[PDB]
Amino acid sequence: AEVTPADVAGDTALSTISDSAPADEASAPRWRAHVNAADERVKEMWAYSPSMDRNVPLVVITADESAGPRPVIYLLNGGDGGEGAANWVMQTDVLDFYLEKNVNVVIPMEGKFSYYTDWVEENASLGGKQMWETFLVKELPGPLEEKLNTDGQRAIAGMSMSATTSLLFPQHFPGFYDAAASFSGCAATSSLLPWEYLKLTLDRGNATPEQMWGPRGGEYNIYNDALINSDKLRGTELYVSNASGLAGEWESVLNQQVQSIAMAETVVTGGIIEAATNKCTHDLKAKLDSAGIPADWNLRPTGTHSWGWWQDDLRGSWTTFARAFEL
Ligand SMILES: OC[C@H]1O[C@H](O[C@H]2O[C@H](CO)[C@@H](O)[C@H](O)[C@H]2O)[C@H](O)[C@@H](O)[C@@H]1O
Ligand SMILES: *[C@@H](O)[C@H](CCCCC)[C@H](O)CCCCC
Ligand SMILES: [Cl-]
Ligand SMILES: [Cl-]
Ligand SMILES: [Cl-]
Ligand SMILES: [Cl-]
Repeated sequence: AEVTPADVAGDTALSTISDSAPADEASAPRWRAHVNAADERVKEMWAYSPSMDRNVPLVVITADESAGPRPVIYLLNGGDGGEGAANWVMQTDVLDFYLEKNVNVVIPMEGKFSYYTDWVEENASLGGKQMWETFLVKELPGPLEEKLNTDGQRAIAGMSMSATTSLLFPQHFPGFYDAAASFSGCAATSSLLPWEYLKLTLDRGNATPEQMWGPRGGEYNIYNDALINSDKLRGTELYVSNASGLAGEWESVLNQQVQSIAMAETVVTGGIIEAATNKCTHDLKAKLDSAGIPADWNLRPTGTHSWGWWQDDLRGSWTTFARAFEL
């Protein structure tokens, strides 16, 4: 990319990267065993965020030295944030897949129910002050890309809640990202229905969308509406997809009365989630097509599980990334 970390960081106090977890860590994260069993190129790093006063864990797939400096992909988890079991590391072969591609991949393992944005208000249930856009865009790239010896190219990818984030970041900082991948989300956030979809994610973290982006339709909410500001994506290589499934983000790939009742619910909820995302994606495509902004589209049918589609999204988005990075 032509825009450097220092170009977007400006005044911002930068992150400090450590190769070891804080000594005050009480218990080992669930994902640590997965890192420890993967190739030596998969590393656990920790980035201190000055704005949040938080140590953020990162699962990093490092490139080999056979071709020198390589690009970096910032891959975001959904609502889980990497703080539970419903994430890239624990539900997909993300580590093995990218190891073979020879590319740097950085997966933050904190940020549950945050939309990876800068929140207007604090929320103790989510760690207090949330400044994930400042962290991911301004605090982290400079020191981390230096440590990884990247070639100066970068991409942002997100799924579900962070499939809004991966469209907002390149719009907020045009030219910073070479590519952006949005894996099954809703670009719109200020319209009636899209605002209510923010509540599905935020209710799980004891939060409201007003704490995050202020009043619906307000200045900051519109700034964070990726459908309204879709034209600002021009210049970025894009990959937009669908992870339509019955068993969603919560599900990994007793009596027959309760086994059939619970199964009836996933078909219904997965169906409402699929329908909601399908329209959001259709509106974005119509808006980008009308503006002459090209994207790689992976609109898929209803699958058995959403995580099966999300693992397939790592493959699908590789065509966008290989093209944007000239690999
Ligand atoms: O779709 C908009 C509404 O989404 C949430 O509520 C729905 O989902 C809950 C959990 O499955 C149900 O209990 C509830 O009946 C649904 O309406 C959100 O909590 C609402 O505020 C939104 O209007
Ligand atoms: C992620 O696809 C999804 C929210 C997408 C926005 C369109 C509805 C999430 O799984 C659904 C809510 C489950 C609780 C986190
Ligand atoms: Cl250290
Ligand atoms: Cl901490
Ligand atoms: Cl494969
Ligand atoms: Cl609070």
